[PDB]
Amino acid sequence: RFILEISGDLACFTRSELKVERVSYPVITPSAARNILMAILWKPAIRWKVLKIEILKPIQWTNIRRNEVGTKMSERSGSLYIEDNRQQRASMLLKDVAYRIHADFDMTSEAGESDNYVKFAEMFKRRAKKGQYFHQPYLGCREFPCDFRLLEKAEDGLPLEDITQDFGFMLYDMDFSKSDPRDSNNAEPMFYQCKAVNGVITVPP
RNA sequence: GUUGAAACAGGGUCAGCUUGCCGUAGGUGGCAUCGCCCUCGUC
Repeated sequence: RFILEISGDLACFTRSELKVERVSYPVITPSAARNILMAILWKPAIRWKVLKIEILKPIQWTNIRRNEVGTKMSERSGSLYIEDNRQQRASMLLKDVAYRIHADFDMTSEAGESDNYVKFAEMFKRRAKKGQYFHQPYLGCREFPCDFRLLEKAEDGLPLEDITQDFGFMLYDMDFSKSDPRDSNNAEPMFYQCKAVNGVITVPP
């Protein structure tokens, strides 16, 4: 288990419902929490698994309308001209977040030869303490960086001390099981937070 | 290296135009510097 300690000035774990008008999930999504732990280290042998988020700064919001673009980019049309494809996505962002994601991982079917769980474990451990990553972890949106740390047990004060808000059914981790290589056909599994007692435990599927 | 990506607040718009702080009003009226005091005493 790794008690990595994602933190950042802003964060947007955009609720699936309020995607066009981004309203962040009140805490780190276990998908966004996990994909962060793939940004620091991943390989198609490691399969990350968030075991317990722990909120470390209170759920505080700042709305940010960004002139986002409306349409994907495409081989077909060789430019956007944003002023033609403009959209103004509001973003109820999570200001001053922090999350100590108690996450571990497993070995996939394609673990390869060097399937050593300890190898990837210490690889990620060195990456996180050193600060290395494949990708500066995205707090839900890459516009938001995860000023992370690989805590050992506990090195920050979690604010939802007494029993606190149950954020309801949050996106857990989009189901890339039916997908071929590179996540084509997925689905969304979702979870009762369970509550936020003081740091939400997640459910392994 | 399979997992939210890409994304503007843009582009720009004199707060201007202009309008007496004025007209006008005694500082007056009035009040003793007074009352008084050997330059002496003397060589």
